[PDB]
Amino acid sequence: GVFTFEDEITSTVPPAKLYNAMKDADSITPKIIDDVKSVEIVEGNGGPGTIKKLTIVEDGETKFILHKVESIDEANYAYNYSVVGGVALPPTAEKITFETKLVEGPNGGSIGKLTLKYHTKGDAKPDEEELKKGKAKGEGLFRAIEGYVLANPTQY
Ligand SMILES: O=c1c(O)c(-c2ccc(O)c(O)c2)oc2cc(O)cc(O)c12
Repeated sequence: GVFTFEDEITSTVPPAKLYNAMKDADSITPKIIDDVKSVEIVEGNGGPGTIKKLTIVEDGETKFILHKVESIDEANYAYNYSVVGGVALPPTAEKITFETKLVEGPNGGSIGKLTLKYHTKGDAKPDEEELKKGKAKGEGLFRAIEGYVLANPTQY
């Protein structure tokens, strides 16, 4: 089955800058977020089909999160990717897709729009707990790229 969720988050940063900063996420994230040790490209060029391995330390234990880039649309500040393995993929989930768009806010900031597609194995249903966890970690990630841009004005 497929379960869909919609969320929005706001920022002071204009979408073009934020979107450029999001392209640099691989280097930004381990700097800002303590639990993130590294982001490695396993397969691909950054574009669609690229398979990334995130290395996380939680409760002193090293764990891996696997991301697959689904599509990119630079003109529309749009970026689609999937959790396709590791600790962030619950056992009854095939994959969890994050569809991302930034649009200009009122006041020349951004509104980041998220569409979340939770793909279950057959009859299975998504875990409320894991959703809470994914949503908190996702929002923090957005904040890490934002905090970064805000803290380094000249770079974007
Ligand atoms: O740091 C992170 C983290 O701990 C988890 C996570 C999620 C569900 C679990 O059940 C769990 O044990 C860990 O996901 C993440 C997902 C990201 O995209 C980025 C992160 O930095 C984390």
